[PDB]
Amino acid sequence: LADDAPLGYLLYRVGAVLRPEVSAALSPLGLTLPEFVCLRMLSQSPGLSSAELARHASVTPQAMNTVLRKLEDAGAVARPASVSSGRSLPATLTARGRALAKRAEAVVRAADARVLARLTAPQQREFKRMLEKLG
Amino acid sequence: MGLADDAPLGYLLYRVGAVLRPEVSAALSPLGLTLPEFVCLRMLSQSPGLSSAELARHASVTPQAMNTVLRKLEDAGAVARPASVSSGRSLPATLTARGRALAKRAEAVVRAADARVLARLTAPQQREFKRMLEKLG
Ligand SMILES: O=C(O)c1ccccc1O
Ligand SMILES: O=C(O)c1ccccc1O
Repeated sequence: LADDAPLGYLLYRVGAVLRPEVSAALSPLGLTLPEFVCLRMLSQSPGLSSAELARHASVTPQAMNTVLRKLEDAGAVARPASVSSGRSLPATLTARGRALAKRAEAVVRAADARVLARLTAPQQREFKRMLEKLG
Repeated sequence: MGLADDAPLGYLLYRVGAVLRPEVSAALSPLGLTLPEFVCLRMLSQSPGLSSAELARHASVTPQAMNTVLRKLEDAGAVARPASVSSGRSLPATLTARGRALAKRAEAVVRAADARVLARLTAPQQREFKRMLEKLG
């Protein structure tokens, strides 16, 4: 049928507008979108599985694991001691990574503002309320 | 408070998608379709011969999985790649009559599933919301 736009398709197109602008906004900080996903979500949920991080970042779990290894090698994500056990604590942000995540969150906030700029301010607030009500 | 604190737009969009996908899949199940197969059907119904990569991106799946979906729909008589009648090439993937009828039923149930996800906004909020989605995309 020629006149079919399902909700999932509309969401995907908003995403297709959004992801390149978020990437371009993150580029001056040396970050990709999956790295920002990893940083912020790890700042909210320590040790969150690579599978869910990959699901959120629209990447394969292998690619998200490479993201994790790079952020760990760069000193942004640490798995600390856990002096009681033989295994480490859930993956967590360092001071390096938390300052990094704060700047990335500023830049991503601005990028979302530029994507939302095709609506009026009340339309933007109402649209965000609808998104929160749907999710 | 919680995970939604200072939630970026991509995270909120992902949350709506996370509500929507199980309901769409459950709605598609009685027709023998998965979500990736339906995405493939609809997109092929409007754009013949679309690369497996783009179909996979739209279905949020790997290109390998989308190639399996393609074999699946072709084996089921919904998607044909017929031989070129006088060259030797293979024609772009398009829907057959059976694939078009299949897509008509699938789009009916998917529309209903979207209605159930949208039921958490009022009807005017539904119209507003979909127009806003259209302007954002
Ligand atoms: O039609 C789509 O492209 C789609 C995508 C994701 C979820 C549900 C959908 O109908
Ligand atoms: O923060 C996210 O989870 C996100 C996901 C996709 C695109 C942009 C984003 O900020």
